[PDB]
Amino acid sequence: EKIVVPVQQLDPQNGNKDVGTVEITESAYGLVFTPKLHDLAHGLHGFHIHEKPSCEPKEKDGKLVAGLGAGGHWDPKQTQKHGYPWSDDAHMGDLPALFVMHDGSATTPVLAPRLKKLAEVKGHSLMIHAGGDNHSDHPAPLGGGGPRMACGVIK
Amino acid sequence: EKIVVPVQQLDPQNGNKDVGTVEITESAYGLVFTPKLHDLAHGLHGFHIHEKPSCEPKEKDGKLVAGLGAGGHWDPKQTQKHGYPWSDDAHMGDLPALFVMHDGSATTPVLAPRLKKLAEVKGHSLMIHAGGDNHSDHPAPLGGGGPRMACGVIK
Ligand SMILES: [Cu+2]
Ligand SMILES: [Cu+2]
Ligand SMILES: [Zn+2]
Ligand SMILES: [Zn+2]
Repeated sequence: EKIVVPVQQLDPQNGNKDVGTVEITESAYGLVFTPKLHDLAHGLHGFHIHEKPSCEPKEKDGKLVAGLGAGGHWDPKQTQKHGYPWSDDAHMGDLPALFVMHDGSATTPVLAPRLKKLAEVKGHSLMIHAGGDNHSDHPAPLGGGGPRMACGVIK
Repeated sequence: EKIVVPVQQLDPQNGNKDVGTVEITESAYGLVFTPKLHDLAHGLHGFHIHEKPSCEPKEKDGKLVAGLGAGGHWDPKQTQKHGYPWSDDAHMGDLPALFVMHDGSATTPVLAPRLKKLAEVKGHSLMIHAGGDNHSDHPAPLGGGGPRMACGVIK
């Protein structure tokens, strides 16, 4: 079985747009995230589980900012460090980056070896960023994902 | 402790070009392959350990085939099935696909959770294909990777 996460491209002004789903399954080596997404910007994108079960915007420094309602990276073990999916020093929410092909589709599965059971990711959000992910806070915070492009709540 | 694998772009007629290295390290969750490659074709490429410690071409039907001296996918258990990096029913050498950015660089690390110690992969080859990898023999054999584009021997 699979958790089916509906994902939307975020637009706080005009309303989110559906871009498909990400399926989460259990493998013998951890949780697999299998995207079935469309109409996204081509490239490799930061892909993380964020703390709050929300994809809503929040105002910050006078701005209505996409996805801020999700809070920060999911970090139950309180490492306070963005890092690699296979590093025990990194946020539990840190997943391998997600590849979107030329035609805007994403169908390449990725493994989160530190996550072991479907139950454990529910009540959090799944975030796809505009930027990539160097799995460090240096030199850009949170791997340089930057803006929150697409998001779905894990239920 | 690491293995540094020198990688060459394969051209049996005009000569193989040095395109960098891939560093293999041990993580708490299996082997991590960290590429440091340049001047490769952009996109997502099939990435596997092949059986033989060779990147040499081999004649077939009167023509040299790039990388054919590497033999098939490394499959010590003789599953005879191309599959996911996280599936125990798949070739032991099946790694996550390798992403090359538009500038020709590959620097995105990937985890092979079924591989646990550096000793396991010594005496084999590391292959990068022209095509991608859907982690099945359906609809295309060996994930659709097709031609052998770059290769290094793991020592
Ligand atoms: Cu994020
Ligand atoms: Cu191969
Ligand atoms: Zn993080
Ligand atoms: Zn294979």
